Amino acid sequence: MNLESLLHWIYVAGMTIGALHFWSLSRNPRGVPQYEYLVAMFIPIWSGLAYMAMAIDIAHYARYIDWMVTTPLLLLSLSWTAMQFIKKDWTLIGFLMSTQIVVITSGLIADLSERDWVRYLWYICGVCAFLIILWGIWNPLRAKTRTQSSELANLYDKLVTYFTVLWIGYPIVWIIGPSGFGWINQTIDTFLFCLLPFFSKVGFSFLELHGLRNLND
Amino acid sequence: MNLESLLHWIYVAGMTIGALHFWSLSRNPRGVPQYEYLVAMFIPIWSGLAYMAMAIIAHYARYIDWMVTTPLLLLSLSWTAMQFIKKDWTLIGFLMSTQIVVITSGLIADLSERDWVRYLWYICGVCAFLIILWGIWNPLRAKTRTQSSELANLYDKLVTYFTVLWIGYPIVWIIGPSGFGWINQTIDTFLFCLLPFFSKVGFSFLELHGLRNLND
Ligand SMILES: *C/C=C(C)/C=C/C=C(C)/C=C/C1=C(C)CCCC1(C)C
Ligand SMILES: *C/C=C(C)/C=C/C=C(C)/C=C/C1=C(C)CCCC1(C)C
Repeated sequence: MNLESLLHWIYVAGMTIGALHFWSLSRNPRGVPQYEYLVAMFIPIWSGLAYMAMAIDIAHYARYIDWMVTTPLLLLSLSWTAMQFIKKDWTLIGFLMSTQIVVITSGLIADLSERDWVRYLWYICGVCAFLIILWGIWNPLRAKTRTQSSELANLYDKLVTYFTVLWIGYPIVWIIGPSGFGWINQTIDTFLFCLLPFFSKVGFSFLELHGLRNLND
Repeated sequence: MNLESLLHWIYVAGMTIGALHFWSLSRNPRGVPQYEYLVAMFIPIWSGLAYMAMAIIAHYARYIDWMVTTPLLLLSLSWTAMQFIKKDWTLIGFLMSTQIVVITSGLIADLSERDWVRYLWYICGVCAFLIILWGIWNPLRAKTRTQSSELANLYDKLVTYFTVLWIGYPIVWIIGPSGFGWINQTIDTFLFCLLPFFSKVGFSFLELHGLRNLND
């Protein structure tokens, strides 16, 4: 077992404990609907299985297949929270989910590219889609909370802030590592791509679910 | 000049004449707002330039064309569906983004070494495309039911035409060198010249003349 494998196995253990936690919470719901629990549970399982694949073995192909599914589901969870006590705006949800899939596919195309100028344009394409996500979660998604209580609005702000900080991390780590400028080697890059998603997948959903449970009482 | 190059140049001239026509119509608009003309003009210009580049993976620029023109085509279709009502921009964005997923999936599929990987990405693109088809036939179609039956009937003809052509793309892809290889690159190129002509000039021609005739 090499270092990358070990980091991946640790991440797999992390996902496993978070999903069990979310499962445990789902059994004593405290006013939180089951669909929120189930998505919160599915995210780390999907990511867990993708990382397990890498642990058993372009580099880290499975990382993209993880993101293909987990990142729109994370936006779904964020969107459910913003609209917790109102009608769910499904086309807004759909907008955010699909735009986020463009970010990931752009990243993958970028990483599959042999010419540097092409690689970076696809990266920029990914960043642009990501900027639309950030505009989306800070403006129209955020305005949905204004018709609801300030407890919910405050919870959202905390969640969207935590969400934003972590998500900005991905394009940065991508571009400083072997896929981009090569300022860091693959093993350190893998390490950051374990630490960052643990907080995005377990950390975020943990704050989401506990926030919603305390808000209900 | 070889055969594909000639086909791409004929396509360029096709795009050029379509773009001039729509520009000409915009000067006597008949109640059709300028933004609909401008998108109708932009589509074949973008496509023409991508094909011009090709005339001067195989056919990369074909995807870069699609990256832009297919969501713009969905923008036009949407504007038509909501011609005499408030624009549902989140519905528009959903269709536009989902359509970009179709194209990026298509490209990733075409970039894939392993066959099983190629085909899964193809399937993913087909799934996103199925969601587009559901979108244009259901929530987008429902927008027309609040408006006049003349508009509703026009949309019905337009969405049918739109749907028929768009189904051709995943077919032409899979039967050519990117898929099963039932047809060579030259014939594949020929189809990828015919189909877009009808999707870009044909559809916008029917959209614009349909809306103008509806207003009188
Ligand atoms: C659990 C995993 C998460 C939340 C991953 C998020 C990943 C991103 C926000 C990736 C963004 C990228 C760009 C904005 C530019 C292209 C490169 C990507 C895919 C790393
Ligand atoms: C002017 C060009 C147009 C309207 C192109 C449309 C292209 C498609 C609808 C392509 C669809 C595909 C799939 C559904 C599966 C993946 C392969 C593609 C990209 C050919």
